[PDB]
Amino acid sequence: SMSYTWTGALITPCAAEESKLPINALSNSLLAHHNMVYATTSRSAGLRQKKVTFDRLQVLDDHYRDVLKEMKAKASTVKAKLLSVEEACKLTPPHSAKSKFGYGAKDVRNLSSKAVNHIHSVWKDLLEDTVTPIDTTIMAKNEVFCVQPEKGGRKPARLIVFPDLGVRVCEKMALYDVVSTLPQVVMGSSYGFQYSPGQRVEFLVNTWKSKKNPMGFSYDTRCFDSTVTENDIRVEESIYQCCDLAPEARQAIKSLTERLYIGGPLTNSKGQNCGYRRCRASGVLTTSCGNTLTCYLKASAACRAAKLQDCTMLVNGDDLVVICESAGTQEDAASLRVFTEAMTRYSAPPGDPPQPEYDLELITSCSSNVSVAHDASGKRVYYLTRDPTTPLARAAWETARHTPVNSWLGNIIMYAPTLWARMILMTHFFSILLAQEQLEKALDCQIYGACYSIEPLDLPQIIERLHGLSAFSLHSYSPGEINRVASCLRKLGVPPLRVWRHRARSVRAALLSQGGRAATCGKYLFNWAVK
Amino acid sequence: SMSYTWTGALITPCAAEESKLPINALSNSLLAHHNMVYATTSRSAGLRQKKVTFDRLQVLDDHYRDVLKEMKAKASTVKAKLLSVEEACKLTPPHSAKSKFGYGAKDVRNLSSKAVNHIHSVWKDLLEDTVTPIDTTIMAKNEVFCVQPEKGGRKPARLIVFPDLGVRVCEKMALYDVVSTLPQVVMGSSYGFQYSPGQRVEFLVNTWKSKKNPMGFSYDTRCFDSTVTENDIRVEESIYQCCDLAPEARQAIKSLTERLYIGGPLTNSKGQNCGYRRCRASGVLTTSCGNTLTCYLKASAACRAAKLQDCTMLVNGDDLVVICESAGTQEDAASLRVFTEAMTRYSAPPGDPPQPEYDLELITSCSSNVSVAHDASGKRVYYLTRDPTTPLARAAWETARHTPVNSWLGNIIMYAPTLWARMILMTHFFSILLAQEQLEKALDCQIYGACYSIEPLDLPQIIERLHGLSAFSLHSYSPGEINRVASCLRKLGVPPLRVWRHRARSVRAALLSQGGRAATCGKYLFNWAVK
Repeated sequence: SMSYTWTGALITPCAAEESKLPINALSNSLLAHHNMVYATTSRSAGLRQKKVTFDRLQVLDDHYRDVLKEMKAKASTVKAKLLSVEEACKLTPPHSAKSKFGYGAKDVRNLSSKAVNHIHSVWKDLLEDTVTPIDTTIMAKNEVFCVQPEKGGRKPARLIVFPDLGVRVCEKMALYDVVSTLPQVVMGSSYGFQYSPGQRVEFLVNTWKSKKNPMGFSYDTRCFDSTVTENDIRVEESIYQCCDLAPEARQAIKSLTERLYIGGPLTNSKGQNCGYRRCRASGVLTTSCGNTLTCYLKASAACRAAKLQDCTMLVNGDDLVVICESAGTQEDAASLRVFTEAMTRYSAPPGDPPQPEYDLELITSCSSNVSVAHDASGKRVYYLTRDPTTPLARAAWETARHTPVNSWLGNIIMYAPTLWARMILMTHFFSILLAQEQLEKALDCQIYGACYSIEPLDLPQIIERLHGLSAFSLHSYSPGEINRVASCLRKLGVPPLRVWRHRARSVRAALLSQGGRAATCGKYLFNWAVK
Repeated sequence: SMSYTWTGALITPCAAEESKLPINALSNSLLAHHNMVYATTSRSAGLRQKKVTFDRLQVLDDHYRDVLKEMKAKASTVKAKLLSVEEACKLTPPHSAKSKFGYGAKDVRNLSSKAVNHIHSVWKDLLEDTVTPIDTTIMAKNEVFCVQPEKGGRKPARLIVFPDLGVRVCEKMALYDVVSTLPQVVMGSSYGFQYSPGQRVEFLVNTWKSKKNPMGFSYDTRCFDSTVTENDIRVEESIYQCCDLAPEARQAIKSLTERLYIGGPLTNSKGQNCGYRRCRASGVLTTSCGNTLTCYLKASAACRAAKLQDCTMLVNGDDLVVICESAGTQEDAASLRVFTEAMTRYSAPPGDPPQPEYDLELITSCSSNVSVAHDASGKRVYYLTRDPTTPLARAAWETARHTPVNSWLGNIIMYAPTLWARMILMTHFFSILLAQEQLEKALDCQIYGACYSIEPLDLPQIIERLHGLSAFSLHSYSPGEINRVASCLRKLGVPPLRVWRHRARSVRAALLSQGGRAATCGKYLFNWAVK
């Protein structure tokens, strides 16, 4: 079946779509090559549509079936409860899309009459009608990136398909408790979302050291969401069904998969029919869970097909990393291909061919990799890093706009231990916060799903609880890490690491002298700044 | 063991405390005998303290033990998950008490740095330290009532003991999922909170008709909270422990019961040691669950001790109603006494001696009773009512005050089918809403725990969903109900039912003419007003 079937209708935007990075004298202070940072818009839609639209031919085998039966077996040990309309409401995110029926997120979070009522009926309908395809709207996501000449350079806006607040809350009622527990029960340590940056590192590093001759590789599937077959979606349902669920939950889950998950009609921000979807929707409660489950199912069977030894997989979304015992370089190269052969057979073709890695640091999963540094006492400390291009590009942008989302603050927290987050992000922004008076002003920062209200003067406490303290005194970064960062900076036209060391020196001072709490930041976040 | 040991420290207030009822053109228009409506204050504290302070001598027997083992057996079929700090935060009520550590409810609901951090440590402490008695503050609740020389008029302010935001959220993390599921699994249909007003009526009426010669009685325990023994609290814990829980959950539950539930130090709003508690705290997540469980345990064993036939119990808090087969009037009178004899033996002495009832309407549980009326087609319709004194008194007060909760709106919704809620509350307030312009202005109304933001123009939809429609066309109220209401009004000095019929007539008109939505109210809420 075709992943999508479109219809002349254009995927229209809903507000002003920014294209170029705004020219700020302060942003220039961090990014001079602004003509390399761009945001995606509806205009790319067409390009995107051609990338995600194709026929899927899936063929399963015993490897697949055995893994699936094994999974169901474990799913059958799970018990999940229905959430009440109210609970499901208190769990809906603060800035979700308003509903086409007169109410928004605030309204939901407040248990307003309008919302609560609508939900209830939307719920009564799921239960009573289990066939009418549910409506979803398709949009072109606006995300900031940096040009990459080595290839197409500019990437076409991502496409997001979502069902509508009312329904979206009903999903929670029916699957919130499942989407949670179930993934981790089925794949144990393989379920990536259970780990924090450091626990991820700890799990990867321990697994790596557990092989006599470790070989690892990340596998990237081409437009994973579009590779998901109705078969896949139904298989997910069967697994969810193996759980001990309330009768009403079963009805909704079945109904939701037939009326939404399996696929459905796509419609404009203008209201016109845009086409039909026959693959995964990106905007449903079930997306991450289903993708993890499916990616894991396929990958497991593919591993068995390639006869990989001591496989250990880490799966997040469509994101997948495998680590095993090397059978020899030539032997691994063949394995990989058989792996990817079976993988595409399962309808999960690769984007760029997987390459075997023998150097843990060179393995990138979830856009990140493991690296080494040393702590004060001088011991080895493994932390998680990533190329800083995107975090920087976005840092820039969010410096030249109010942008209600502080991705920068997110990276400062998630990558606190890293060389770049410490010397640049922290410096650069604690700079602006000192300049202005907004040092006590909380900021909305999104991370691990949730949206937090973070007070800058709390970073020390957060970072400590997240990474340990080592994070305030790490040094001697791997030559490769240091090299990549420095490189990245030239490309983006940002001040060199030595300049930041300076800007930090003052920051540490202006802060240390400005009080106690702020001093505490100066002491910890910038302890490295001076000796 | 003494329920409390005080220490000459006064239970101090926290703000201003209104005692007398405020008047105005509007309030007198609904209540003329204002000198009968009063609010409780810290001043009654002393009286209250003497009422709740006494020694408890509990003695158990096989009846108790058999029911307890039966309960555990069912509890052992329950699986409960830990909530994450974030989830527990999104579940904390909007206007809870601020924390003595720099953050409030809004802060918690927003996942602010300050709160999230504190919680985490509060949680790490519960796990690590399982003995230090946790601190709780004691207050004097301010509630509105109507005088009644029926007994020693004027009731002393209720006392509330609570642990503090941080801890309070940790309770949710550990027991939210338990406190939910567990109660209903153990006592099936006996668990009262599972029923809506109508389902309660349906459950009572069905049970009543199921006996050849029904006999029913509500049992009121004297200051139930103070009758709970450490034994009782530990027994609760053992039951919670029978569940399939995460290791961390067990640690916290055990810790919380030893450091909080079991008992602890009480302290002023000023900060001074007020005394020590050795019984149930009124302000913990565990109160309602524990009370239901314990009340049910004792009651069941007491029922067996009294050899009651076909017992069926409905338990809410400390609230208890039993319905059984009558063994004869004289035979039942004896049974009751043996029941209450065994009940006090279990440390649950009666306030006012229980009296056997043979007329379902005369049985009041949860401050309510079942009553009959007829719908449009003329069929019999059973609904739930209660004496309107308190709802009226409070309706008055809240008319001459802003008040964060529209108790009145709560009663209008919970008792929509009742004669009084319909002819007075609805009329009186839709009146004020028409007078002023606040007809579309949502209002904060508390019900079934939650705090909703209700838009007045939505009552029809809510009432319908809650009661059925019959609620808009019921008539021919039992003579006793009509009698009680009318009586109640004279006492409170409120306009007679005929006057309200008039005030309603206009309201129905002013509304019907003012549009569509508002018209819809006029059509439904006031359809009775004119023929």
